Amino acid sequence: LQIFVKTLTGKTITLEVEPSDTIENVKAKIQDKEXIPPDQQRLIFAGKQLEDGRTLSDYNIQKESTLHLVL
Ligand SMILES: [Cl-]
Ligand SMILES: [Cl-]
Repeated sequence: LQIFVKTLTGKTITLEVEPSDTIENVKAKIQDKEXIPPDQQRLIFAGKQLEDGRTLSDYNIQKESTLHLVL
């Protein structure tokens, strides 16, 4: 699955994931790309706050979905 993550400046991160990856796994991928610590990352998809222990499939996140990093 390819997904996009937008940083707080609008920078686009492109990630390769599996549909059952957890949000904790996605945060580690964001950390490797950008230096952002997982405990400062808050991710939103379609106005839903994503929880670390849940999976992308739990949120119906699909090919080319865009997640946002937020305060
Ligand atoms: Cl997985
Ligand atoms: Cl895993």
